[PDB]
Amino acid sequence: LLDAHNVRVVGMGSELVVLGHGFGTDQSVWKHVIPHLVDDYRVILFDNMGAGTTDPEFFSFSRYSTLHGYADDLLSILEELEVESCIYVGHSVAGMVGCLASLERPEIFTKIITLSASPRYLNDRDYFGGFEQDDLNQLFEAMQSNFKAWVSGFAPLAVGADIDSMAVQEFGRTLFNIRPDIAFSVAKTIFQSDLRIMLPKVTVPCHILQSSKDLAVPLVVADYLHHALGGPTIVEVLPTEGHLPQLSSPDIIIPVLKRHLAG
Repeated sequence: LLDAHNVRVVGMGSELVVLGHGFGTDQSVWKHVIPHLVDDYRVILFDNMGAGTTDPEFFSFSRYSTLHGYADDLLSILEELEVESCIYVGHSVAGMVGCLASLERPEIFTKIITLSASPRYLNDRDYFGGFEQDDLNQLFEAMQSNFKAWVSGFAPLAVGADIDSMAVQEFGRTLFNIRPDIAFSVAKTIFQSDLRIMLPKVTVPCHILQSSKDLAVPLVVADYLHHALGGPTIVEVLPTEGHLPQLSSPDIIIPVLKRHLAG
C-alpha cells in the first residue's frame, strides 16, 4: 500500500489526524490546510483508489460498488502505518467512509469530523437529500455524452463561485483527470448511495461541518446526521458557499477545523 494511495505523513504535533478527500479531487484539496496543522498535529494524507493521482489499471468495480471498498482501504492504510488511535477528518464521501470504517474499528478513531458529507443524495419519504433520480439520470448521461463539457459545468457548481476562480480550475482539473469509465461508475455509486441505516451504529463522536450553501448537501442534511449518528454529535454551519470550502475558502475553514480538532 502507501504508494498505491500516495500516503504522506507530515507534521510534528502530538495528535494523529487523517485527512480523506471526496469525489473529483485528491489529497491536494487540503493544500491550504496542511501548513496550519503540522505544528499542532501529525498529518497523514492519502488518495482514494480511482482518483486521477492513482493507478487504476485493474480497478475492481465490484470492490468499490459499495463504500466498504474505500473503507477497507482506509483501515488497511492505518493498519499498515500501525496507527492505533487518530482523529479522522473526511471531506464529502470520505466522511461516510470514516464513519463506515469506524464501525469496523471504533477504537482507532477518537473523533470524526465530516465536511460536506452526506449519507444519501436522493430524496425519499421524509428525507430531503437534494436530488431526484431524473436529476441523477441527466447528470450520468451528460457525463457520458461529453465528459469534458460536463466537467466545465459541474466544477463551477460543486465549488460554487466563478468559472475563473482558482478553486474551480483546480477541482475541474482533478475531476477531468479521472479515467472516464471510472468517474461515471464511481459517481453512480456515490450519488446513488444510501448509508442512513449505518448511521445509528456509529459510536465515535462526530463533528459535522457543513457549508450553509452546498449544492450537493442541503443544510437539512447536517441536522439529520446530528440526530442519526448513534454517538455524540455537534453541528457547526460554515458561513461559506461550496462543496470544497477548504479549497475555495481556507481562511474561514481552517480556524473552524482546528477548533474542532482541539476541542
